[PDB]
Formats: sequence, C-alpha cells, structure tokens
Amino acid sequence: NLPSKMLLVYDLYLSPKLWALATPQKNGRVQEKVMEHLLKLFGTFGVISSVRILKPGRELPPDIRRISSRYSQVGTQECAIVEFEEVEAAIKAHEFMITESQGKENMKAVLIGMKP
Repeated sequence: NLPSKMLLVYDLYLSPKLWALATPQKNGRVQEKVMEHLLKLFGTFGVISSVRILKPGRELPPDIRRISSRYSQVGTQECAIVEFEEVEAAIKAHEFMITESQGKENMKAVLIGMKP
C-alpha cells in the first residue's frame, strides 16, 4: 500500500503563448486554456485522476502556501494539484516537465506527499 502519491504544478501560464499571445476563449480564461492543453500533454505520459488548480491571491492550501511560496524562482507563483494513478507515471513527466522547463520559468512539477 502507498502512503502518499500527489503532485503539485507551476509556471504554466507564463508561456509566451498564454501570457504574451493572450488567447481569449468563450469557455474559460487561462483556466480553460491551461486545463485543456494539459489534459493531452498529461494523458500522453500519464492520465490525471483530478487536477485542482489554485492561482495566487485566491486559495493557497497549507501544502502549497508553505512549499509553493518557498521555492520562489519561477517568476510567478501558480499552483496546481494533480492526482495520477501512481508516482511512476508522474516521475516520468516530472523530469520531462522540469527538464524541458529547465533554466526557464515555465511549466514545472514537484512530487508532493509527506506524512501529516
């Protein structure tokens, strides 16, 4: 049995396409653009069971408010909570996420799951 297996996200809206290009949608603002685009990009390496995104100045849970505000560096504090089938999937995307988003303040991910 697994004790914990959750992942939190960052710097997805700072993409030149989302903030620099600004694409207004009838469905949902940055929330829809990022949520949808991430679906396929995430489903390819690992389907998501649920994605709870909390942007700044709104709702910052103890898990992110403490950790998210701690690794200040992505030039923007955007948090997202993903729940996949297992960390195995995520670990494959984590690297792919941080490796491609390395050096630049872009889409990132970190394994979140400690003892309460």
